[PDB]
Amino acid sequence: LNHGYDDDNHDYIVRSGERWLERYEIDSLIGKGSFGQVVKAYDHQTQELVAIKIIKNKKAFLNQAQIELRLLELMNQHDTEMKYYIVHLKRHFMFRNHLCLVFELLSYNLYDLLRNTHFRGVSLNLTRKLAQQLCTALLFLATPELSIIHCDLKPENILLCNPKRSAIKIVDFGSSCQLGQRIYQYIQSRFYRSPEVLLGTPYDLAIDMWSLGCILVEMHTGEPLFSGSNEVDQMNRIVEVLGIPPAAMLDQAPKARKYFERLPGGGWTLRRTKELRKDYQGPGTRRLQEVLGVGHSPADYLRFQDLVLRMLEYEPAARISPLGALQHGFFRRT
Ligand SMILES: COc1cc(N2CCN(C)CC2)ccc1Nc1nccc(-c2cn(C)c3cnccc23)n1
Ligand SMILES: [Mn+2]
Ligand SMILES: [Mn+2]
Ligand SMILES: [Mn+2]
Repeated sequence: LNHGYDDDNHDYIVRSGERWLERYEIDSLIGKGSFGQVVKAYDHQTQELVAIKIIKNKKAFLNQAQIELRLLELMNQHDTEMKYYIVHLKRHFMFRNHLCLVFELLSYNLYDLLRNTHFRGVSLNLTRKLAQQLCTALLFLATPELSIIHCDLKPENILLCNPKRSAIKIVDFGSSCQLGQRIYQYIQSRFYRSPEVLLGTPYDLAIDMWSLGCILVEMHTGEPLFSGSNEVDQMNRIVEVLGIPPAAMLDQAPKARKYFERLPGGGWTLRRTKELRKDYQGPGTRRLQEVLGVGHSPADYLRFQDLVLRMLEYEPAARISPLGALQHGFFRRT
């Protein structure tokens, strides 16, 4: 607790109506997370609402947000069209021992959109609109000069610009890194965590595409595709849909043995611990066709499933690229 401004988690104690810097009036809490808090604030100088991300008062979180700041400014440097899929940082300042990042205020997040459907999912047409924008934001991050791995793609970090419009932007580069410059082994939110991160292998921009494949299914069905309770359970649920990962991946995977075991002359198989639910039927027995259930032709559903399976390829080299996804027949008349 610093002068009484911080709670026990080193989060700033948000008080509605408080005035900061004789400029910002705090209205309400938007969200909490590992990083800290996001608040809705009124900028009295410009007479506009903003969102303010208040980083936790910890050396570690302060240090990690230096990176997030640098990456946000990098993504704003040039006059590109693609950069407008990113919520852009208006400014940053220090306030009572907290680094504060000011963003344009958006309306709500993709989890809110799903809850408004009673978690039944959105139409295939809206899933398509959202997916093509998300693929484009990934194409942008893959630009060589950026080479940014978002590392925390998930519904909470995908915001709708306007309540009656399907435009989206992405937020939360607080765990992002650039290619090769990976600096954490336990990354991504668990439901959206890729096999290579689960397996401890070197990861690259493809981990975001894995997340995106998970998200598109959730958008359509209303529910997370792989809602694991821990990493072993996360692997188990992935394997139940997509089968055993390829031997070339498991052979070079430091944590292969956390989930899998070797059969003499039988390759790799899932370790059968008590973490496995009793009704578990085997690898690939929860077909994606049945998860999806029974612009909306049955051919459109088959194209959607095809795109999702290319996003959920185990081998990152084999997983569809942002450009490949954009050229996929799910989106394109040709
Ligand atoms: C009223 O505005 C919002 C309301 C909500 N909520 C979410 C809960 N439901 C129940 C209500 C609606 C969610 C987002 C917004 N707006 C908004 N606009 C800009 C940035 C951010 C932002 C969110 N996150 C996780 C971030 C992480 N890093 C940086 C920036 C952000 N959020
Ligand atoms: Mn700056
Ligand atoms: Mn995050
Ligand atoms: Mn459903």
